[PDB]
Amino acid sequence: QCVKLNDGHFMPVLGFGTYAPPEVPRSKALEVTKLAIEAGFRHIDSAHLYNNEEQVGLAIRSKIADGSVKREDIFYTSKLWSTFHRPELVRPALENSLKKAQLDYVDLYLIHSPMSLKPLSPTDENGKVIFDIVDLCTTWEAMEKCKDAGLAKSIGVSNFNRRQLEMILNKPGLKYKPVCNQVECHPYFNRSKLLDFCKSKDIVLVAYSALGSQRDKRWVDPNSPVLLEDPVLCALAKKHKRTPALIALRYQLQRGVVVLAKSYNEQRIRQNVQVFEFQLTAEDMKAIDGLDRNLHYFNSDSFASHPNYPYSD
Ligand SMILES: NC(=O)c1ccc[n+]([C@@H]2O[C@H](COP(=O)([O-])OP(=O)(O)OC[C@H]3O[C@@H](n4cnc5c(N)ncnc54)[C@H](OP(=O)(O)O)[C@@H]3O)[C@@H](O)[C@H]2O)c1
Ligand SMILES: O=C(O)c1cccc(Oc2ccccc2)c1
Repeated sequence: QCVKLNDGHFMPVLGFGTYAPPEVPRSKALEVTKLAIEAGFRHIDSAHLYNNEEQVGLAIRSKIADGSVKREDIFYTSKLWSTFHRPELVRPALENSLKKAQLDYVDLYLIHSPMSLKPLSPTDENGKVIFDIVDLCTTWEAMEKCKDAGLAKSIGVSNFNRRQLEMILNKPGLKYKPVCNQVECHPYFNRSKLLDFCKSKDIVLVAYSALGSQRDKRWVDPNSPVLLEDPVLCALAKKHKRTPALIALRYQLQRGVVVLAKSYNEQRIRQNVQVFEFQLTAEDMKAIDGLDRNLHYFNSDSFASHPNYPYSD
């Protein structure tokens, strides 16, 4: 249930998404991350942005303390937020994440986004987001030093487009390739071409919003189609006697995509590990590939006007 990364470490192919909006109490992240670990998740996805690293790290330490897992059985990810791109800010941000979780290292540290912000959402007096210009090759060199230090076992990026990934791959004296690019990916935005490019470079694509996103009104149009109501996914859930969420997760695994799944619901957290219990046929995969429609749920002025907006290409 693992994939081997390009630096030789292993990443579990199903991960637990931990983000929940500020209206959910912080204590819920502790409880649901324990439940996820109990259910069998071994890859846990967090970030500075999520304001939950203390609770998530406590859930992991608690499951280590009670004998359920060892540290080495857990793959924990955190992410550099975009106000900390300046290379001198990278290691201190990572050390702050580690102190919050009370862990000695993360399994994976990512650049959360290429869209640099003034050193969470800095805004000018009108309401406009304040951007920054940073050479992300320098950010990347700071990430590589964090791996050399043992602060992160592996390092990768998120929300990069092909051009952005090439800039890092082509960097003079690159030491470590990104292990992964974590991006929005689901059957209405399946990233087929980006996935090919990643496979060609032995980089793993990690899908977020694989179940169609939380549809948070801050970034998602509530008029957008609801992925888990899709009629093809419904028809395939009835064929397999599973659920449309499980169809959408299994689709990713069969394409060689590592897939995240957030749920703060006890039943759905346990449901999602059923993804390993069945498989889809080629005609089933073809039907899901046919749903692709260039639909990114995160679709906001706060991204689309950024000079480094990943969806410009
Ligand atoms: N790198 C980035 O910029 C980025 C961006 C977005 C997401 N992420 C990561 O990816 C994680 C997952 O993405 P996401 O937060 O967009 O959510 P998601 O995984 O697409 O889930 C969307 C909704 O699906 C529901 N759900 C889960 N299992 C289900 C099931 N079996 N049946 C029916 N509904 C189900 C959940 O509601 P309930 O909680 O009510 O079950 C969740 O709110 C995030 O938590 C975060 O870790 C990263
Ligand atoms: O990481 C998340 O779960 C997450 C949750 C809320 C907002 C968000 O913002 C960005 C989304 C896409 C690109 C850059 C930033 C990310």
